[PDB]
Amino acid sequence: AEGDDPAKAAFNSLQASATEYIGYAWAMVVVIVGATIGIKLFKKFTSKAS
Amino acid sequence: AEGDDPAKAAFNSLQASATEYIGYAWAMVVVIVGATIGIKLFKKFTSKAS
Amino acid sequence: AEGDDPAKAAFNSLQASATEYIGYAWAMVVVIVGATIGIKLFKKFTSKAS
Amino acid sequence: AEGDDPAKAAFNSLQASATEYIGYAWAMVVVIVGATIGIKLFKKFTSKAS
Amino acid sequence: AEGDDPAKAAFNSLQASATEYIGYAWAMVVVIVGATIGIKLFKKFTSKAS
Amino acid sequence: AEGDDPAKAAFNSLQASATEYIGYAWAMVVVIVGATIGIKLFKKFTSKAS
Amino acid sequence: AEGDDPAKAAFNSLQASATEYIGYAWAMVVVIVGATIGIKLFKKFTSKAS
Amino acid sequence: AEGDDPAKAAFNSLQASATEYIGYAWAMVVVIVGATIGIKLFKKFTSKAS
Amino acid sequence: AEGDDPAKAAFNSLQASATEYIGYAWAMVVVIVGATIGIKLFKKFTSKAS
Amino acid sequence: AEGDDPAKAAFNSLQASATEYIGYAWAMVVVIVGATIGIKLFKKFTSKAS
Amino acid sequence: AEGDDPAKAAFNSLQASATEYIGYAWAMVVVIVGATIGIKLFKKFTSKAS
Amino acid sequence: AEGDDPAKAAFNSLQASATEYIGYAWAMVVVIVGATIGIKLFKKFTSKAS
Amino acid sequence: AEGDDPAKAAFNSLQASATEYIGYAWAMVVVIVGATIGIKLFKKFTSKAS
Amino acid sequence: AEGDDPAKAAFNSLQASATEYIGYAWAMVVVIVGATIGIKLFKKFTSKAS
Amino acid sequence: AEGDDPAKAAFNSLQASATEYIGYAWAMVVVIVGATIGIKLFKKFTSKAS
Amino acid sequence: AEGDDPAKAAFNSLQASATEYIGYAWAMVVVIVGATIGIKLFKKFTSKAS
Amino acid sequence: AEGDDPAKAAFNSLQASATEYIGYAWAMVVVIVGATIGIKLFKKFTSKAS
Amino acid sequence: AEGDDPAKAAFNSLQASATEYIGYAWAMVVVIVGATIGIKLFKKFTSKAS
Amino acid sequence: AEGDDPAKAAFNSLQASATEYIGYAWAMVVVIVGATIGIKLFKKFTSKAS
Amino acid sequence: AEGDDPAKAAFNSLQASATEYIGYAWAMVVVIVGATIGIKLFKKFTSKAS
Amino acid sequence: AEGDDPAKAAFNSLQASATEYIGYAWAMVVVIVGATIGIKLFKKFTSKAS
Amino acid sequence: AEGDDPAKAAFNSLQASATEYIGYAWAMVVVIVGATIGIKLFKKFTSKAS
Amino acid sequence: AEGDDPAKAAFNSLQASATEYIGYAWAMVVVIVGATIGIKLFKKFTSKAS
Amino acid sequence: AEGDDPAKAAFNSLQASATEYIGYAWAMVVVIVGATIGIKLFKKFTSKAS
Amino acid sequence: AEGDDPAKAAFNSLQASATEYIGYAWAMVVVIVGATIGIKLFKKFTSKAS
Amino acid sequence: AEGDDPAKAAFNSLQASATEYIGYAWAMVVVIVGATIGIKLFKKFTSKAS
Amino acid sequence: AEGDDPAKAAFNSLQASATEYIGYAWAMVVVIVGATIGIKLFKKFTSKAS
Amino acid sequence: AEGDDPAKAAFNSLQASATEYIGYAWAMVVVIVGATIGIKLFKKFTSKAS
Amino acid sequence: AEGDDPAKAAFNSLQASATEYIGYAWAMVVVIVGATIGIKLFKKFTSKAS
Amino acid sequence: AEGDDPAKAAFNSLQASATEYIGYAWAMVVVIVGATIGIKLFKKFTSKAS
Amino acid sequence: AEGDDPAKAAFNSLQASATEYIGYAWAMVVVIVGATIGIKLFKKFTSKAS
Amino acid sequence: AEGDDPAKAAFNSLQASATEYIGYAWAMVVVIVGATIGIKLFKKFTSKAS
Amino acid sequence: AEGDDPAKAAFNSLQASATEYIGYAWAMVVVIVGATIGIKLFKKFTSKAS
Amino acid sequence: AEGDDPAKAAFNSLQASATEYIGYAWAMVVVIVGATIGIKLFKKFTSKAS
Amino acid sequence: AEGDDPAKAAFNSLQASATEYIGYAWAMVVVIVGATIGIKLFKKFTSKAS
Repeated sequence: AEGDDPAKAAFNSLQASATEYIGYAWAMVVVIVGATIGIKLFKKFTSKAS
Repeated sequence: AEGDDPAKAAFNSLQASATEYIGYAWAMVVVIVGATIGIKLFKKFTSKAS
Repeated sequence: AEGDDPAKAAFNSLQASATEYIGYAWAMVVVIVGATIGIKLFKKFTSKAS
Repeated sequence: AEGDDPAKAAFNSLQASATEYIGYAWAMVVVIVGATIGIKLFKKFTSKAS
Repeated sequence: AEGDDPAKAAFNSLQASATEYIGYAWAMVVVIVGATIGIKLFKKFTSKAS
Repeated sequence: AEGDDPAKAAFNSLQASATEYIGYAWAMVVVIVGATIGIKLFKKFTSKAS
Repeated sequence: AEGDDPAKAAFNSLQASATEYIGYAWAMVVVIVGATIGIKLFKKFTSKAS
Repeated sequence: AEGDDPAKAAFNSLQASATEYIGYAWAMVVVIVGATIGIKLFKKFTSKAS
Repeated sequence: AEGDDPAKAAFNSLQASATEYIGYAWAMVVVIVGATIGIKLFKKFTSKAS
Repeated sequence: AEGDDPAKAAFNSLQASATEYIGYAWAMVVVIVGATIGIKLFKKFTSKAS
Repeated sequence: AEGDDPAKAAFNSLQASATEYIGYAWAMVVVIVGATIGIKLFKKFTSKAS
Repeated sequence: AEGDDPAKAAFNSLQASATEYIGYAWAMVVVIVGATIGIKLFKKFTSKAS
Repeated sequence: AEGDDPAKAAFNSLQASATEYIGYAWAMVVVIVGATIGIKLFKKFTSKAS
Repeated sequence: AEGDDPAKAAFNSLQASATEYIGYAWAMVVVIVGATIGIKLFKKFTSKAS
Repeated sequence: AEGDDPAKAAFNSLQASATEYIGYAWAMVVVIVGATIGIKLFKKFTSKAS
Repeated sequence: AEGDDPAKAAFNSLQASATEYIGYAWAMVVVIVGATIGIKLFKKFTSKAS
Repeated sequence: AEGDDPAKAAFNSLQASATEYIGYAWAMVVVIVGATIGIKLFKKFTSKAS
Repeated sequence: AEGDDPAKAAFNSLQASATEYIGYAWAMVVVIVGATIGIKLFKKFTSKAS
Repeated sequence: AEGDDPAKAAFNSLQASATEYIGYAWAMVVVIVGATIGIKLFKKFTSKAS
Repeated sequence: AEGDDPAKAAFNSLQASATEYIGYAWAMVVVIVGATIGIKLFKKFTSKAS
Repeated sequence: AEGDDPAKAAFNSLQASATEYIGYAWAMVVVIVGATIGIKLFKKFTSKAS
Repeated sequence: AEGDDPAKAAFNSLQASATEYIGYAWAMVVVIVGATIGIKLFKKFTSKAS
Repeated sequence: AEGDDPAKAAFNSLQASATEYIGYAWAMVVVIVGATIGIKLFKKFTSKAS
Repeated sequence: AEGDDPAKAAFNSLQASATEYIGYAWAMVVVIVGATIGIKLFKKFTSKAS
Repeated sequence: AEGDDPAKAAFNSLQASATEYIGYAWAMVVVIVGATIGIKLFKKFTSKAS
Repeated sequence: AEGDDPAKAAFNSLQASATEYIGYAWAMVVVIVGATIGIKLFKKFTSKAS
Repeated sequence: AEGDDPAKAAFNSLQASATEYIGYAWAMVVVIVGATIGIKLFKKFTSKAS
Repeated sequence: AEGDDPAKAAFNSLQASATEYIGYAWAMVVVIVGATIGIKLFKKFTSKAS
Repeated sequence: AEGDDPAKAAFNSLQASATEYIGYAWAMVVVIVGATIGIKLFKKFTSKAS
Repeated sequence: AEGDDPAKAAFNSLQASATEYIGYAWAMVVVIVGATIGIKLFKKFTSKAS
Repeated sequence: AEGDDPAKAAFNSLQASATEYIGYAWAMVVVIVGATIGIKLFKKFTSKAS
Repeated sequence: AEGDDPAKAAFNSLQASATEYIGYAWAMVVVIVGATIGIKLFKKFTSKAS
Repeated sequence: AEGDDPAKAAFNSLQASATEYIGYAWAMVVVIVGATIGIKLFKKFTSKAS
Repeated sequence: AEGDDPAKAAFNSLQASATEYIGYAWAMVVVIVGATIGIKLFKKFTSKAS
Repeated sequence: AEGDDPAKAAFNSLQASATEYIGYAWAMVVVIVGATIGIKLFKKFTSKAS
């Protein structure tokens, strides 16, 4: 019974896929923010150096 | 009489299946919202840090 | 009933995430203001020393 | 859990970047003030020598 | 008759769920605004202190 | 009703934060002006003593 | 209200500083004039003794 | 609550920085005036000796 | 008919909420401007006293 | 004749059910809009207070 | 209507603050000029006595 | 014929409802803009008074 | 038609608010200039009296 | 229109203040010259009496 | 109005100071001339006695 | 055909509304600039009078 | 033959009904757009007036 | 077209305001120079009379 | 055949309607931009005149 | 085609508006500089006449 | 092009104003020197006549 | 144009003031020389009578 | 095939429209900068002429 | 056999109809996008011209 | 490509404007210095002739 | 089998269409950014030249 | 399994694209800041050389 | 028995077809996202470069 | 792959545009400083020649 | 990592530029003071030779 | 690199201008002193010849 | 280049003015000494004739 | 912490520079006074030897 | 507080310096008068011995 | 470090210039006194020979 439901196999597969793509989502936005705010901070440097 | 109706057995089986898939529905959307809003909050960080 | 709602678990998780990122937001802006105004005060020194 | 949040990795990276650029900000303004006030003091010499 | 309608039981259940999630919505946005505007006010400090 | 609005709790919290940071703003600018004008007055001494 | 204004505390502090430096200004110029005119009067002696 | 506000930590840090740079401001202008007026007084000597 | 429309009850509720938050908006900005311009006027004092 | 038609009894029953569920529909959407726009107005506060 | 505008309350508050700081501005400059010109007049004495 | 169409009765009812909610829409946005721009104009005051 | 537009009522209200705050703007800057230039003229006195 | 301009009221006020301080300027310099030249004339007496 | 101007209080104070120092100027030069011409007259005696 | 299109009636109505609100936009900004620049010009007076 | 077909009578009846409901459709959407865009244009006013 | 532009009405209004304040600027500086140089010329008298 | 297809008649009718509403779209946005940018340019005037 | 684009009509209209407001910008600043520098030159007169 | 630049019109106007005030500067200093040196020459007479 | 320049009115006023004070300068020095040389001539008498 | 795609015809049409509006964008901003910086340079003249 | 199947005649007829309506679909959407994006590009102009 | 950039046309136009206004700047300051130093040299004459 | 599936022919056709429209998407946005940022850089010129 | 997910191939492709455009972002802003601050430093030269 | 069921042959055939079309679905959406987000990232470049 | 990215072509184009406008920025500010400081040095001449 | 940050390359470039312009600043002011004080010393010669 | 910096070209140009104006400064003061002291020496002749 | 510097034209003009006023200085002092010493020599006659 | 502040390093550097230039100031004025008063004393010799 | 003011330390230092230089002033003038009058008295001897 | 300070190079240059001009000062006054006292001694001859 338990574990024999194809729906559960599909669900778990989608859970794995979601987890992966969440890793992608965080990985991507971390790269985006890293560069974006990094440059912003460099812009703040030029302000502080004024 | 009561409990001897195949329709009731089918109904109860579908109720169990529904309950399970509701667990799946909540589990999935919790994962989705968790990551989605979590990143959104991180985006709010970058706003607040500006 | 109470505490068995996946939505509450998700909410509390987001509350924890928000709190963390608020710590990040304050930590960041404190660093920014610290340096920014610190240099500004040094600029005020050069004014006062004139 | 703790330390496994990509947001923290991004935050810490931005903290390092900020610290660096703060070093740049101070380094720059020290050079600017050094020369600026140094010459000013030389101008004060010419006043005192009058 | 009145109170025996499953639709009413469902409705009331959804009303309770909505009320809860409204509490979540306000709780969340209060936290967000609290930190967001709090930092903004700190930024206003640095302006006023200039 | 009155006092049960999360918005009011947030507002009052921001009012407290603002009041605090106003104290900071005045405290800071008083220190700045104190030293700035104090030295200016000392410069006025050197003028009057000429 | 009255007396609770940081601006008043700053003002009074500057008034005290000014008063002090006025004491310095008079003290200095009295010393300067004392010697300056004292010698001048001695020069007037040498004239009268001629 | 009290003392747990990052803004207060930043404020106090800036207060320390300001105090230091005020020490610098006074130290500098004292050196400037010392030499400036000292020479002026020497010039007054040459006047009195005339 | 008139007054029996849930939409009107909702509208009036939102009108009350808006009015309240308008009170908050004015209250907040009055506090902000009060301190901001108050300090500005104190800065104008230091200018006029120069 | 008139009133003896089972179809009319069914119709009237459905009319009552519809009316009830319309009450539910308005009740629900009023709650939704109340909170939704209420928070929106609070967001407008934070804008106006900026 | 008239007198119920927070802007008027803020304005009047700023008018009071301005008036006070004007008193400070005059008070300060009167002290400055008093001593400054007073010494100048004493310098004029030493001229007239020459 | 004309006026006996239930669709017309429904249409006219919806036209009345729309007209009402249009009154609500204008009433709301007038309140929003009133406060929003009113404060903005007060902000313009503080600019003009600078 | 004419005069029945909520937008006109809002506009006229904003026109009244603007006019008021213009009165505030002029009132404030007149006070500022009055004292500022008044003291300046007193400074011109001390120049003319030199 | 004419006479309703706050700028004119401010201007006229400054004109009155200027006129007053001009009276002060002349009054002061008349006193200064009176004594200064009066003594000078007495010095001319001692020359003529030689 | 009249008599409430700090500038007038300062002016009158300077007038008193000037008057005093004029007394000093005359007192001093009277002493100087007294002795100077007195001796000169004694020198005229020695001439007349020759 | 031509003129019988409800869309044209709606369009023309919106054109009239736009024209009106354009009148409002110009009327408002003229008032704003009038006062803003008027005061600015008064500030230019105080500069020219310095 | 022609015109004796009940289907044609039904068709023409449906054509009349459609035409009517098209009038309703345009009438409704004109009202909706009128208010919707009218307010939008008022929002554009507040933008242009900024 | 020509003359119907609110911008032109605003411009012309500002031109009138400027012209007025130019009259103020000249009027003020004429008064200032009149007294200032007038006294200077009186000082030149005392020089020429020496 | 060609031209006898009701679909073509409908298509061409929609093409005419689209063309008309495109005229409306351009007409509207031209009016919007005209006023919007026109005022913006007037704002640029006030900048250039500063 | 060419000349039938509403965008071109809008563009040309904005070009005309810009040209006009440029005339205003130059006209205004010429008036400002005229008076400003004119008075400055008069101040240079008083310097040259010293 | 050439001659159409408002800046040139302003420049030429300032050139005329300067030329005039130069005439004033020479006229004034000629009067000053005339009397000053004229009296000096009269003083030289009294020397030569001794 | 000619005669409408406040600078000319100021200039002419200063020319009148100068002329007056020149009259004073000559009047004074004539009195001084009159007595001074008159006594000198009397001293020459006593020489010639020796 | 190639060139028979309506999408390409639409694309090329949009490319032409974009190119035109780019010409407008540059044309406009050139006019804006021309006048803006031109006046700025005239302001630099008045600085250099000071 | 081949070509004698009514189904083929129907199919080919539907293929022709589809092809025609595809031409309509592309023609329509090209017109829609043309105007839609064309205006969008004009909006981009106003952005670039800002 | 080269020479087809509106930015270059604008740049060259500004270069021409700058060159012109530089001519104005030199022309003006030459006139100012000419008269200023010319009179100064005349003052040096009166010194040398003493 | 492989290659005989109409779905594959359709897929490949859509892949070609997508690739083309991607070329359009990049081509368009490159043109947009080119002009947009190009002008922005020209605006940066005017900043750097200030 | 791992590496066979088209989503991963797409993700990695986007990561490469992002990295490239980050290189562009830094490259661009480095060029901008280089020139911007470089000129600023040259402006600081002209200040220090004053 | 097993494998002799036409339904299984049909099922397996549909499984193969599905797998293929899944490959198409992923292939297509990867291309779509690739270009879509790729351009988005380029847009992020232009933001970061601002 | 490398060099086939439209984004790179756009980037390189913007790099060329930036480089050009940097040349403009330096060219302009060199002209400005040249004249500005050149005149300043001429002013220093008049000081040294005093 | 270290040395791979474009910000560091930009910083170091600005440090080199600053150092150069500091050399310019000192070089310039040395030339200015050299001549200025050199002439002053020559003026002191003429005093000592008197 | 070296020699390609517009700042260096500007610097060298200013160095040439300074050198020239230094030549002017010395040339002028030599002429001034020549005549001034030359006449002084002639005055010394008349003393020695007495 | 050489001879195109307005500063040179101004310098040469001042050189001519200086030369002229030197002629005046010598002319004047020659007249003064002529008469002064001439009379002195006549006084020497009366001594020699005694 | 202590000693790690770039501001302190800059301050100490400026203190060293000031001390050096004070040495220069005293060294210079000692040389000036040495020669100046030395010659004065030689002039006193010639007086005493008379 | 008292004694912690750098201004007092500077003042006291200047008081010490003044006292020293007063000692120098008296020491010098005593030497000067000693020799000067001593020789004068010797000259009186030669008179008395005649 | 030591010897690399442009200020030292300037100082030493001024020291050399001062030394030279001191040589000039002594050389000149020696010539003046030589002739002046030489003639005085010749006058003493004529006294002794009487």
